[PDB]
Amino acid sequence: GSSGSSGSDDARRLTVMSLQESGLKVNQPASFAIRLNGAKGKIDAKVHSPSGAVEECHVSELEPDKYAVRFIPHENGVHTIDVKFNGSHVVGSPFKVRVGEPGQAG
Repeated sequence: GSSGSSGSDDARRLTVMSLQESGLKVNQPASFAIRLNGAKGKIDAKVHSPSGAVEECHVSELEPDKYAVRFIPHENGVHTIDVKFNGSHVVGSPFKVRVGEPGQAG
């Protein structure tokens, strides 16, 4: 019709911010923000694992142009972020992030 069911969507119109890829910490809370260039609809953020499990990340709406997504990066190698918007993977998705950092604490 005219006002209701819509065809295409605005998924590619999304930019990731404060996203850790080479500075993640195991057994530690890690959240990131998602910039919106004026794309409305639905937001989906889940964490994938090579073990065959799919966890759900906490998604809270703070700003009409910005969002927060917390997740616990716990894997045995590399993680794979999956972002969906109105049924479509945004640009540069999924995203890759290597957990770990060059250093020793203790």
